Amino acid sequence: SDTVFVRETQIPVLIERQDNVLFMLRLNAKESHTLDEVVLNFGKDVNMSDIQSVKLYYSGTEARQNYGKNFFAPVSYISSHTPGKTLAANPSYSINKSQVNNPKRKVALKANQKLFPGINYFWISLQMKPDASLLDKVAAKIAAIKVDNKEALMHTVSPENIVHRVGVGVRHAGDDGSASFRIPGLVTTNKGTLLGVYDVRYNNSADLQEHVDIGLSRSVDGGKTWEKMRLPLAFGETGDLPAAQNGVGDPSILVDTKTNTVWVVAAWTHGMGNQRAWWSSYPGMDMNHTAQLVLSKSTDDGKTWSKPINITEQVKDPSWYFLLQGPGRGITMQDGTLVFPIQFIDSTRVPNAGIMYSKDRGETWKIHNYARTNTTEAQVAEVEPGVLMLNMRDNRGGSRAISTTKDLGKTWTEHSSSRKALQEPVCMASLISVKAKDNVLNKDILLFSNPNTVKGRHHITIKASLDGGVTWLPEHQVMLDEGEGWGYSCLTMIDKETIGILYESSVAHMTFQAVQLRDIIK
Amino acid sequence: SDTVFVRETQIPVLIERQDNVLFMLRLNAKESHTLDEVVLNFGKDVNMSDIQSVKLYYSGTEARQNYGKNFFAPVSYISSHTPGKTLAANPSYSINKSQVNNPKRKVALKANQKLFPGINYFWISLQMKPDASLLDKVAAKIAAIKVDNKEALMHTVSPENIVHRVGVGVRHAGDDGSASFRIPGLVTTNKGTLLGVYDVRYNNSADLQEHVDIGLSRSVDGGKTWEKMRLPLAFGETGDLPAAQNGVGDPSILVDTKTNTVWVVAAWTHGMGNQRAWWSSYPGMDMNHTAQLVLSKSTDDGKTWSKPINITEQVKDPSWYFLLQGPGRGITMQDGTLVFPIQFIDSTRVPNAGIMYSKDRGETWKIHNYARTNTTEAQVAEVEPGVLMLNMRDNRGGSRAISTTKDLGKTWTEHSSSRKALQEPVCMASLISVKAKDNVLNKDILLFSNPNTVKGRHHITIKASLDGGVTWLPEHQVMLDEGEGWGYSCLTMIDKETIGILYESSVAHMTFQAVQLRDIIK
Ligand SMILES: CC(=O)N[C@H]1[C@H]([C@H](O)[C@H](O)CO)OC(C(=O)O)=C[C@@H]1O
Ligand SMILES: CC(=O)N[C@H]1[C@H]([C@H](O)[C@H](O)CO)OC(C(=O)O)=C[C@@H]1O
Repeated sequence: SDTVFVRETQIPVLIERQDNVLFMLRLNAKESHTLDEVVLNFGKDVNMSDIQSVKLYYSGTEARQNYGKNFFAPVSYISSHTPGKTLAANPSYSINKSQVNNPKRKVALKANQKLFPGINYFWISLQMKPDASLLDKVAAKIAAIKVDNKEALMHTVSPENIVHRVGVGVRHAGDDGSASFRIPGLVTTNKGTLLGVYDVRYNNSADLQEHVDIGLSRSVDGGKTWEKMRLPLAFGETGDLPAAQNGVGDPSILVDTKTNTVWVVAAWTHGMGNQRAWWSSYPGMDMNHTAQLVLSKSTDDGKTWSKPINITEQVKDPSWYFLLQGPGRGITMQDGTLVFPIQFIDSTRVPNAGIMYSKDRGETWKIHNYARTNTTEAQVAEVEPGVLMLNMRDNRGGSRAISTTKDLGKTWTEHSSSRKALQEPVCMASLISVKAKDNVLNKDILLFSNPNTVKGRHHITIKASLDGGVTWLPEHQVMLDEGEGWGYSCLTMIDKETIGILYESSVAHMTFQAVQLRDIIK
Repeated sequence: SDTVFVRETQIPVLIERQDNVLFMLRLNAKESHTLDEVVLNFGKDVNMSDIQSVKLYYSGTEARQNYGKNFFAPVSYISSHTPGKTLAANPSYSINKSQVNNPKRKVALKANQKLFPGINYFWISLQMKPDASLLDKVAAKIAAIKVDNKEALMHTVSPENIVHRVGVGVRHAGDDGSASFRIPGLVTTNKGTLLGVYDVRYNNSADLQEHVDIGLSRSVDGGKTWEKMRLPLAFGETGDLPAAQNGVGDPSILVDTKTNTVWVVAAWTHGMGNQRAWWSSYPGMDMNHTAQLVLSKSTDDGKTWSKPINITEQVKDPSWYFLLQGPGRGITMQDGTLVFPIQFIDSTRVPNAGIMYSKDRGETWKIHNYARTNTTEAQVAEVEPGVLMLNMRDNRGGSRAISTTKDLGKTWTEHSSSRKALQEPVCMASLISVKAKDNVLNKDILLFSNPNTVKGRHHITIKASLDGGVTWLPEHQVMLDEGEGWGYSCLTMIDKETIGILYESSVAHMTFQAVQLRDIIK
């Protein structure tokens, strides 16, 4: 007898999407002729008034050579890549067989779908209310599938008690005329305002050099709604060159907690043809030879931004090929010191991570020594007062490097977790420190986010450490996105009990989610 | 002292484009500081009334690691790929420094461009009037370049007496909601109407299987203007599957010269997931196992098209994995037999080209034997009465295979030109015969078009033979497109003195050009 296999997804449910893949179904119809209906029950705690519709789609069959590979779909159903067409299921891949608007907890979805004599794919789509709260959690179970007027056998390969979390697609492919958005940074101001920054990569998703601005989305309601995109840094046709030879990218953002002034640092690349700035920036100091380190500041909680402030000459060794920030965010130290992670390719063309700091509220910056050779993107957190922990993307592969410094980068001490505790596929990763005074657990905690793999950028995960980054217990981890994406992410605390994350996801170029601190540390 | 190097282009000038690349300029400014102007002189026989404007663009500099590679641009200036943005220069890559509308034969284009200390790229854009004639030829020279208020040294690397030809983008990326268009076929009806067919590849440029229709563009004025796109073959959700599991593609079109009935044959692939039909079609006969060979016919000069006629059972051996037409066009023999090239993957998984014919005006069809093993796409021409010449894509690489048959494909003879006379990069190629009475030279001629290379799909060229394909003299050739593209093309005779070609070019997915026969046979 035939069996319907079910795979529940673990990806963000975007509130503004018209479709979100909730379940996939595979039926090899050796004897079945017609699928009549699917019955769904949402969990008892689901807020049904926040759900707009539930839909059953049929997506056809599979290539015969792929029978037996345990696939649950023939193709990706909802594009996150096609400009202007990432909110709804592609109708050429998926036929809407059933839809229920304003559903009850129990949903019957009538298909009456004639089955291909072979593999058949179906899937269930969840659409939220535009009004839905960011803390919504959705659970559901397929109760019954009727085939040829009989109850069909079912087998679920996905784990029990999946928690489906919602999110906001802050930026989608095509938005505001830009092909792509990448490289998130995220902070919370002293006024609780959320500020998320990113590359606006207009022509395609290529790294610098290209037509790239720094964009910024501002939320005054905890990430539920976002003001129209701002452009803190954009160089257009500066210095008489085309805009695509004036990109500025890889932003890092920090809040000066002593004054609430907000700083964005980025790498402005001038010239370099259409080639990658990693290989096209050279020794020197002016815009014709090397990438420029530029700042923009806001003294009004992120609403308006200064013209660019060039600090290259403060901190760049002329012998370096390329000095730029570590993308993501910076910090204010307890003693008021401002710190941005940085990275420089030295005279031998080897990259090294470190930090840059200001003791005068951002007027002047300085770099001492690198933390570790052959490392690039890094994030820094004050794990204990006066102790900066730098967590680094390591070109050796497979795991983050971690070191600490108590003299602002003069000397570095390798940490026990280094090259062991936090696996990576060589990719940006976020690290923040939350102090006992500032969170609902009255405990010092470290939060880290990245693709929890050694190969490929998928299974984006937030991990928590309770012993200052010595131990990252699998118990204290939340897996937000099992799909593939570009992998970058940046964390902040929305408030004393809620984590905010802005990251490159499988469902939107810039995806924002709120995760209760108690969900990850129960 | 500095030299400005000039490379004149050899690509079609699209009449509906706002920009076309005419000249590229490179100036390594070791001494120079400002480029003041470029003076252009159109040839004496150019019709200036058909020229809407000329423009001088600055496109910046080059990555230092690319100096000395003789590049003349940092990037492609005008996309033929980006949906909805293939008609005008990408503004982020090129700054419009000056423009002259309704120019005189001699034109000064100012720049006053401050030069980058290094490589500097400029280019000249040519924009035609929308009502320009397809037969327009544009010749031009750069008479002077002023740098620092002195005449600069010039060196032209491209040949003298380049003839720039206009054309029409019948189909552009994004038109009518389709991401791409591929695989041209072209015929001229008994009433002088031009009919061009192609894949409409809605989602992206992938081969079958995918969401693909056969589209058709019809022109009653020699290809100057084209009627709204028709869809002779489209299967949507046939057989209860999604449209993307019902693509129909690789069209071939022929005119029955005895009646003017027009026939289009294509391959309808049903099911197969989202995989390539080349690997997903299997032995068998019905739509759930193997690609279907389908026809549509028109008895009103291409204005309306019949429902599909499935002829698979007439001609397919069940043991073949895949039987399909050879894309492009077919023919009517002098004796009234209709002939479509075909190709089949046999039970040993090797493709073989051949021909399919009808002796009863297309009601029934037959296939005898393949002409050559490990061959795929082919085109057929009646070189003399009763002698069919099959010109074939050969997987061995490097050159077309050519064989002939006098018994409609029961037996075949390798031709002297085979695997020698016509190089190819393994790609579709067009072949037609124009009989003495039907052209102004009063001689039987063969016309051939393909990428005139052994590697890469570029330098699309029409070649003429005056001796039944025994020799293809280099002087009887016109190179239409030096740029890179998907490479396919199809020829027809617009009238007794004019060749028409529809092909995948570097400037438009479907590009139509008209070439006077005397241009190719002087
Ligand atoms: C200036 C620059 O190139 N930044 C890129 C960075 C860099 O290339 C790499 O870290 C060097 O190893 O990597 C990637 C990435 O998605 O992997 C995105 C960043 O934009
Ligand atoms: C049915 C199919 O796949 N046709 C494709 C054809 C085929 O794959 C190849 O000829 C086999 O070798 O090649 C290509 C090509 O641009 O080279 C496009 C055609 O759509």
